[PDB]
Amino acid sequence: PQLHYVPYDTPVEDVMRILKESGTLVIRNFLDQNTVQKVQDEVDDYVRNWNPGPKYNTKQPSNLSLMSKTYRCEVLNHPWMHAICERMFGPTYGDYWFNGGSILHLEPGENTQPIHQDHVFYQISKWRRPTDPDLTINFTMALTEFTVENGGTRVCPGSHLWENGHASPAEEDMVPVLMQPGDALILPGSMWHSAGANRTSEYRRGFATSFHPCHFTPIESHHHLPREMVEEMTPLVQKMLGFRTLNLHNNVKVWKAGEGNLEDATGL
Amino acid sequence: PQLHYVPYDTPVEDVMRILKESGTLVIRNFLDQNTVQKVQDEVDDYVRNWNPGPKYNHDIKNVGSKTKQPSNLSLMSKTYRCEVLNHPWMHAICERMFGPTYGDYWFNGGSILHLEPGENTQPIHQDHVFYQISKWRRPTDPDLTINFTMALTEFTVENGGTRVCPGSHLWENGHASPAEEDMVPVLMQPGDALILPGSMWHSAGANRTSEYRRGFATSFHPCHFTPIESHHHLPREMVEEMTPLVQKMLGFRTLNLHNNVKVWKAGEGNLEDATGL
Ligand SMILES: CC1(C)C(=O)C=C[C@@]2(C)[C@H]1CC[C@@]13C[C@@]4(C)C=C5C(=O)OC[C@]51[C@@](C)(C[C@@H]23)C4=O
Ligand SMILES: O=C(O)CCC(=O)C(=O)O
Ligand SMILES: [Fe+2]
Repeated sequence: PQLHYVPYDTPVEDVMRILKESGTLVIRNFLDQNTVQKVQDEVDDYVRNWNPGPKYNTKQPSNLSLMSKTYRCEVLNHPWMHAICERMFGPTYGDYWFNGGSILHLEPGENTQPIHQDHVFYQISKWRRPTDPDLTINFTMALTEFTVENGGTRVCPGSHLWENGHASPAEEDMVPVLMQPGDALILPGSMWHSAGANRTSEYRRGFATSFHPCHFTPIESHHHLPREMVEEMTPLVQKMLGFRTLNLHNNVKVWKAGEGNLEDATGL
Repeated sequence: PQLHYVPYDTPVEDVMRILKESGTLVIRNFLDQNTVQKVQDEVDDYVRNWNPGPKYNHDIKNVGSKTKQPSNLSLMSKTYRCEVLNHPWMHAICERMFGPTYGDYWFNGGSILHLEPGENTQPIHQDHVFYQISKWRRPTDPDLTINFTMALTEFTVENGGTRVCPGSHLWENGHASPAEEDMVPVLMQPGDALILPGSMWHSAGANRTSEYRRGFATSFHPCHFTPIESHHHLPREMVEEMTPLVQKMLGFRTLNLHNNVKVWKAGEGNLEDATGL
């Protein structure tokens, strides 16, 4: 197992094989630079933080899908995300949906993040085998370059196959993920990973998406979003963000409105 | 293991011990006659116009041709959402079932359980079969869900009263279905409640009487599992009239896992702070 970097046109079956063998990979040019920049600009325009000028004469961050039209209209429809999620969660769990998504702004001077698996906050990971499907998957998209010096994510290829209770990987066995703007690192919930120290004078920036099986409760709820935004989402994204009924592998539906579909009861 | 009939004032510790040992029990006088009638009055028109059988096709064919199982009880019954979902027995048992391992719990689903005269016996099943992760679970682990089946009409053998198999919750996930001769019918007057952890093998019986047999149910499961029923379609003034507890139960508040980790959150803060709840 190694850290693989693959082009955008890599066949899906290759990507899933690499995920199975090494537990992680990078898809180069996952997004164009303009798209990842657009999410940042829309986030900045939402929070409207005051930035002083040279001399004298605001909202708190919320869901990325609420702050960024590009995130909810373009990013969450990314075909690579759904191609992988369909194959990772589909055969066992049926539908999947959005787990959580955050802006990554690694501050200069931040030290090394502890090495961890993402599925630790699922109590059922204590029951899961390494051969089972993953409990969640994360897509980390680079806005700025990911370098060794600015604290880019580090992975340990193959550590997703380790048994439960296995010791953390050694610091020297971590592999830095070197990414250009628009690249994306695929992080299944079983991959041990950590952010490095930002020993530069500039921010390391990016954002994440994550998805997990329909029968698990997402980190984030989007129920507070204005109806106008929901109605402009694709049906796929409406399902991703908790506005539609989900189908289990046994065809039983969850997140229903009574015995019917949520979207029929809300008038979507 | 045995099927026990206990009074309402049974200490919580005895109820938990019976659930651990025998996998089920009946709590008599769980609701009073006033609550039984108020629920029956609020759901009368609803169940009558409801069409029997399952509404959609799925792999669990345990809804017979003469069975009506309508849900959406919080939308259709004020007493369900303002009082029943606040029931102290449900929350006391749920906190001790899911708390130490999962943290918060919330509402899973809740159906009317109405047997028309002539309905045949339901297939014997565990309620948590529709969780893929029950295959991963071991019998000594906490349950994935728990059900409270409350009698609205009397529950008798001949009217299709629920049947359980005490001690079948401790079977391994590969164990075959209990034999029909192994099932124990339960006896309930209106307002009695049968407690059904998701691992207990149970089924409704055949309604060989001239009167329908009706119950209704609540069910709760850990905060990290997706409820079978959403409630985001309910009107806001309904939500504002709920207690904050029932508000959490029905998915209008952020949930706390077992390690200061929150799920069902609005970006950074809580969902309730984002909607002005
Ligand atoms: C298909 C059926 C008949 C079954 O064979 C086994 C489990 C489920 C899927 C029911 C229908 C709906 C549920 C969904 C719910 C959350 C609330 C309902 C209920 O109140 O009674 C049936 C349920 C149950 C107790 C069992 C569960 C439950 O877990
Ligand atoms: O109606 C009953 O008594 C039992 C119904 C049931 O077990 C079920 O629907 O899963
Ligand atoms: Fe059941």
